[PDB]
Amino acid sequence: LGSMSIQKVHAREILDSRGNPTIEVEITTGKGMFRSCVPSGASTGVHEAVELRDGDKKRYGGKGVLKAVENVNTIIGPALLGKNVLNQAELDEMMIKLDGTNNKGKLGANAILGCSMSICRAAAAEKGLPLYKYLAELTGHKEMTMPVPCFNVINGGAHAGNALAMQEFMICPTGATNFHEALRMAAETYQCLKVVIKAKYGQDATNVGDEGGFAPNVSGAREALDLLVEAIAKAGYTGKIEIAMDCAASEFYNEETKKYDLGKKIPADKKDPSLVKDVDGLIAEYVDYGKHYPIASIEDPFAEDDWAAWNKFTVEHGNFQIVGDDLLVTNPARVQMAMDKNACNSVLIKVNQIGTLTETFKTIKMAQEKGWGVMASHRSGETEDTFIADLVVGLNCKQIKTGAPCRSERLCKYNQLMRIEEELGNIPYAGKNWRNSTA
Amino acid sequence: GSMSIQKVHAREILDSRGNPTIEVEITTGKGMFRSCVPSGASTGVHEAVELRDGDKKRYGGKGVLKAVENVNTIIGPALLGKNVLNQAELDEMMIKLDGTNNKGKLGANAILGCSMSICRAAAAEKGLPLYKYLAELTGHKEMTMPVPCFNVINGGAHAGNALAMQEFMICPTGATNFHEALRMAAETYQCLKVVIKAKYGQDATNVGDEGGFAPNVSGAREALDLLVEAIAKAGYTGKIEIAMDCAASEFYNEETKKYDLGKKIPADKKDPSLVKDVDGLIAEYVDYGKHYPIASIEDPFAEDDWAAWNKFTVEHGNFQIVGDDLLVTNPARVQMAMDKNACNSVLIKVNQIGTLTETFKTIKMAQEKGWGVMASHRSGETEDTFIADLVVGLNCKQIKTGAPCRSERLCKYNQLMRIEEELGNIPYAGKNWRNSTA
Ligand SMILES: O=C(O)[C@@H](CO)OP(=O)(O)O
Ligand SMILES: O=C(O)[C@@H](CO)OP(=O)(O)O
Ligand SMILES: [Mg+2]
Ligand SMILES: [Mg+2]
Repeated sequence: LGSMSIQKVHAREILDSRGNPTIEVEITTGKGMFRSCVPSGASTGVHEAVELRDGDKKRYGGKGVLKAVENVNTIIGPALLGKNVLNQAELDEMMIKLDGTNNKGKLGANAILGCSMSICRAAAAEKGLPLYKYLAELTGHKEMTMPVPCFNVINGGAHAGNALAMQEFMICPTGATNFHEALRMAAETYQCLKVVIKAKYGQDATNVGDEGGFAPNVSGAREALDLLVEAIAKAGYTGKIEIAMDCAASEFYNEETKKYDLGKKIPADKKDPSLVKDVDGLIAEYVDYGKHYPIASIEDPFAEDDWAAWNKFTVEHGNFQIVGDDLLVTNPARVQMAMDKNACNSVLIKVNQIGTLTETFKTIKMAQEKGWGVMASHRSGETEDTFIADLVVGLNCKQIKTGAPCRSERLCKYNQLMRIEEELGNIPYAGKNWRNSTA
Repeated sequence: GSMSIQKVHAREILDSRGNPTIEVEITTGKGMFRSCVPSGASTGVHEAVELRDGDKKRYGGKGVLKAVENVNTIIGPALLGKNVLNQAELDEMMIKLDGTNNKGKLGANAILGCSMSICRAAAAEKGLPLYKYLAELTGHKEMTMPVPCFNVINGGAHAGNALAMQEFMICPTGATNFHEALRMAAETYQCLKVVIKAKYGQDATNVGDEGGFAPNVSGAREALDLLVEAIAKAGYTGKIEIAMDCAASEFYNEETKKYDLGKKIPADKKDPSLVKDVDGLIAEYVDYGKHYPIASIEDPFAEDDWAAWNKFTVEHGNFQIVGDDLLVTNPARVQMAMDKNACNSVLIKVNQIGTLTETFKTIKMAQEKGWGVMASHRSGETEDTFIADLVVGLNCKQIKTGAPCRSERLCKYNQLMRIEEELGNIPYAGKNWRNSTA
């Protein structure tokens, strides 16, 4: 019983970037108090660990987290008092067993994750290390790299009234030489995009979505991609910025007919029937985009359980980074399935989707051992917490998507990444290297 | 000793709009204290000016590498070894080091970052939370949780709609504590979002710089109707009031002395009565007030239309009339308003003056006159929560720091909740906005 021992655990309800309640957890040791805030997704894969919400329709539209907070204060916290914060896997497993359900739906994945993260922060202080460095040592990473940031810039799918099927288009400065330059390139390109959008779609078209990007009324993906090429060109960075696409294809998939409708939002009398695609037709569409635009990466190109489609795309078009999101939900068992089936070559990491840091590390290890890409990710409902910045560096993931360069729940991560780079001095930048290893 | 400045270091970060700003770290025996500075003006006639690089090829000329260099190589060395507890002495030292009235040599941004981090280091030296240290420093024996006022609808230069005014805010003056105030506003905002989607479409729920919506309304009445509807849907009629920021300088014609409430309306669709003289404008404001629960009006007239401000304040002595552009957090402008009886409330934007010491003085002047005092965000904010501790410790009783949306806004509201939780019994301002010396 010493400085490393938990003396106090306390949670409270705060508001996330969308203005909905979420939880923050504070853990106190001899090194001080350590705070973590938990994010939350606007739309969530059917397989995620589950956040506990109050369901009281008279309070915050039923989205309160008083129950999760009490769970921390009167259940998890009491069980953590006196324990050693250095024992990350032991404490995470203890909370998993308290809950007793595979989806963490009893105590709430949000309650558990908040404790998991603050335990980790307290431990880094105990070792006298910055968080990213503690994360590296905890996970056996002898090398660290600044990740390529991918910035949401144009929205579609369920997030916009435009005709655009895909959920988002991102810009990724793979050609930058360091992180502060990468951020500057994206910020400049984002401002050029804002100008182009204002001129073409009007002032109000530059108001922003949840993640800081724009939702102009484009006719489809080609018009959206043209806008990105135009902005990158105005910024002067052609050939140094690439494009990532998140299709979120489950959103426009018809399980019964096996069809993907790229015109779901288009009025019948204006709807090209060619927009309703079978897998081969959807594949050809993606390949066409790839031929005409610098698209490096495609996330959720097919529905969350269309394994055959994922496999075909992966072995027949492996030149793309192919990212499982809704497919994998940061869940090691899903990752194992995807590896056996050879269904993708990259995984998105959303910590709150699995609910503990220990399980997150395992997901990342599996991916890195296979040489898959690993992209740390924000949620639509973010907070002023910067944890994932340290996580992406410490675990050497090499990619992060955490928002447009707009809205501070996004900038706070990018600012932290710049600090980490400044502090390290001679840390390399990932550039066009996305595939991971366990080194 | 642990009070002595051992290290001063600044770097360039991005603000909530994606533009560069500065953050400053000061290290003492108590640890490292970081402050982020919100973005402000680099030009203008009365306010302190931030320093920008003006390199067109970098961040569109908006870099702050020069301000950063000023902190690291000029202000920092002048601070080394100094006692953080001496706020006024250090602020005055920096003011003299810059040597210009508007801090334009070193930059108000460079100076303020230092001022704030000195203050945080001092609070730690005294073993106090920031808000409490601030109260002690400024002689406030009583603290109050402020009424938060939240941006909800945008007009003027911030929207393509016909709405003349820059923004409407909602203010939960009928809440009983701060946690409840925030919830009321969050619920109302979500209700408004639903209403706007139904009436104007999904894309009309995308948000502006401060988290509010820009629905294509025809004018003030349509906007006010949406707010009253949202408030009723949330179930808080009579407990939420409306603040109107006209930013009237935006639609003032200096040659004709007219205020055009239809600047954005095409000539052939335009009601001719929309172009008003001062009396006509006053009449319009009075009419909104008769039909809607409007509790305050910010910049109702142009930034130098003293006669109009005085006329309005005299004819409505009891009603909150807030100076923003009129005053720019500037003690000399505040004094002029007091001499002319031009208004009865002041916005406080710390970066518009540049040091905490001068900020304390502007607030003190207003409190001695029984004026309203409203701590305010900037359009380009950061993840820094300083103004939350500031508004509580200085007993200002009002704060406007965004819609309940975008974390550069929520981080302040979240911090305000923490302060209330920590204090326990602290009163909520409610309908009491006029400050006092108590
Ligand atoms: O959908 C996504 O990929 C991400 C944000 O880019 O998260 P979310 O689930 O919360 O929307
Ligand atoms: O326009 C304004 O009146 C205010 C509102 O926050 O500030 P700024 O200059 O930051 O825009
Ligand atoms: Mg996705
Ligand atoms: Mg204003």
